[PDB]
Amino acid sequence: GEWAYNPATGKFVWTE
Repeated sequence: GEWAYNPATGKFVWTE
């Protein structure tokens, strides 16, 4: 999707 990175922790949402 258009959101695959979490700037709230620095982790990449590899789960999606």
